[PDB]
This record gives sequence, C-alpha cells and structure tokens, in this order.
Amino acid sequence: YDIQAWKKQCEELLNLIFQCEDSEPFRQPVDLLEYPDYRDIIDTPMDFATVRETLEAGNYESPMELCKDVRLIFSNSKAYTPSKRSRIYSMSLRLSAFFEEHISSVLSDYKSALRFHKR
Ligand SMILES: Cc1cc(C(=O)Nc2cnn(C)c2)no1
Repeated sequence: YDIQAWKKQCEELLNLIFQCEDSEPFRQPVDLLEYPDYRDIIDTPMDFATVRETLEAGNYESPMELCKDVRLIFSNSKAYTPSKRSRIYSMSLRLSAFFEEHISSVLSDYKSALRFHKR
C-alpha cells in the first residue's frame, strides 16, 4: 500500500526499456531533419528521454500519467508508419508488448494503494 512506490518502479522499467535494442528509435525525439513532414502528421511528439526527464523532474503525479505518455510514443509510431511491416513500427509493437506486460502491476499496486489510503 505504498502510494509512492510507482516512481522507482517506473525508473527501473525505463532502465530496462533503454537496454532493449527495440527502444533505439524512441530514445530521443524524432529527428525532424530526417523526417521533415513529421509534425504534419504528429501533433504531440513523445520519446523515452522526455518521459524519464518528466519523471525525474517530479512532473508526473501518478503512473497513469507516465503510461499515457509512453502509449503516445507507440501511437505516434503507428500514425507515422507508411506500412504495418515497417522496421521502426515493428520495433514499437514488441516494445509496447514488453511495456504493457511490466506496467500492469505498477498501475494495479498504485490504484490499490490509493484505494487503501482513502478507505
Ligand atoms: C535516438 C534516435 C532518435 C531517432 C529517430 O529519429 N527515430 C524515429 C522514430 N520514428 N521515426 C520515423 C524515426 N533515431 O535514433
């Protein structure tokens, strides 16, 4: 029932994501010189360094907010892909499965801890 435990859990999950080769295209903002039309399709760019910096700045109140930003990395990849068989998008799908597998207990434990706090 530790209301604050999600933060270190998210830091460790981000460390695992950075060690994963599938995160390479998503570790820093999409390079607008390499993809000049990126902002014509994507309204809100997001990447794992921005997520880690937001967390470290104390700018996430809950793991649900971090999860919304991580999911935005994957939805941006899906929206920008010219094909469902593209390399970067295919890496996003595996990384998304890995993230969802690991974030599930972080969200469950936090929501349970908050319910206990407000019992
Ligand atoms: C670090 C880092 C950022 C990128 C980058 O532009 N990645 C990216 C994501 N989607 N598209 C179309 C490109 N590569 O390495």
